[PDB]
Amino acid sequence: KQYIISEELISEGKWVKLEKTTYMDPTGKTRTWESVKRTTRKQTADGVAVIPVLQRTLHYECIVLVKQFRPPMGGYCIEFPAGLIDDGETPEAAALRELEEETGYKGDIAECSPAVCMDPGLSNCTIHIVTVTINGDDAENARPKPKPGDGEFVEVISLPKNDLLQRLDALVAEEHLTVDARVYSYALALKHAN
Amino acid sequence: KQYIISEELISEGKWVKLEKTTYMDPTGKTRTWESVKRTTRKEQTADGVAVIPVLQRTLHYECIVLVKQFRPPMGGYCIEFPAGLIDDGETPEAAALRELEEETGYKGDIAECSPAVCMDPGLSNCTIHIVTVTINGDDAENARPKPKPGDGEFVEVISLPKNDLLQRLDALVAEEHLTVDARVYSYALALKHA
Ligand SMILES: CCN(CC)c1cc(C)nc2ncnn12
Ligand SMILES: CCN(CC)c1cc(C)nc2ncnn12
Ligand SMILES: [Cl-]
Ligand SMILES: [Mg+2]
Ligand SMILES: [Mg+2]
Ligand SMILES: [Mg+2]
Ligand SMILES: [Mg+2]
Repeated sequence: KQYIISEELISEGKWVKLEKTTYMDPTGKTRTWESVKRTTRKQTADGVAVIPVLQRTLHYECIVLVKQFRPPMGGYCIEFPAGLIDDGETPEAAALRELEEETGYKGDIAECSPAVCMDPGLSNCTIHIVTVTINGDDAENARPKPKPGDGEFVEVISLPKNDLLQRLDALVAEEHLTVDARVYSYALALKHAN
Repeated sequence: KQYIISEELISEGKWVKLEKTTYMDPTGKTRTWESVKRTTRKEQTADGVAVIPVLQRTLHYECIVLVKQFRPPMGGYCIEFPAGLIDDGETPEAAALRELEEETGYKGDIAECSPAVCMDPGLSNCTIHIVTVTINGDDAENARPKPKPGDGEFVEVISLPKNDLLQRLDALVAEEHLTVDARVYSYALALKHA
């Protein structure tokens, strides 16, 4: 019933553009929307985010997260490890690569979502969410080496899965960080389960 | 270590703008970023709210109430938590209850309210509060709930059992051309993972 009629370029950066979208509303009236898109998509999706489940025996399972300065936010954010998918890279491969560059951990794929949207009232940005387990008892994950690309500066924060929401709420109040909505949603469901 | 040096407007729409952000990297070098921001954010603690609406009924499994709408930035239909922008002077809780009623017809009760969390922090400054609300589906006010859509609002309600949420979303994606929201998918993954 609703569909895109045309798209007008408003402004095009190196990394992001703004478009004016005309679409048919379901009454048969034509309407406009301001839409953001990345300039980098090729790919199943723009990016991957990794849910990295760090498993060490005799320890709580942790979720591995990352803290970095985010210029659009003007501050530091706590997020799942994540990055854009390289041209001709598979989402699974982007996930293991990003996880290793951002955390130093070497992981195994558990499951991979379909392309899911990031903020669909504003942008067309999508990701695959890739669940990965990390055998923290293996030697390759003993002293994990974060291999930042150029211009990336990432701290690693591992939090216990079974107290995640309370741990996140603490970091916000105590450290004035911004938690990522996907991270927060995950944490909420861990509490809301049963 | 890192901080914003300057924000230059590149292009300003009615609803969205694009900025060139200059910031200080942690080596002491000056760098730039392309930042998306809304034009609608004033004194709110965030741009918007998303509502996690837990529908509770005697002798029924708990359901998560979701909405399906056409999203011009995506060029198609998306399945999302009920959500909207916070009106000027409105509290996040009130915004949540209001958007839930407008989009679904249901009258909820506040459970919890998150701090402001970021939507896509490598791209935009956009933030929401995630508001968990319970809906007493035995109350007569919630027996036969009618969405009150605004001008240009056309929303379908999809209530899915919490205990099978991820499979039920997968089955929707398999049988139709739609995209699931990444916060919804994140929430459904954690429900499985717990
Ligand atoms: C805040 C949601 N609204 C208002 C209905 C928006 C958002 C954007 C990004 N573009 C738009 N073009 C027309 N309305 N509109
Ligand atoms: C894809 C992540 N990067 C590349 C490091 C980006 C993204 C945006 C939005 N602006 C940017 N300005 C400079 N680098 N940059
Ligand atoms: Cl898992
Ligand atoms: Mg990254
Ligand atoms: Mg990278
Ligand atoms: Mg809405
Ligand atoms: Mg609304």
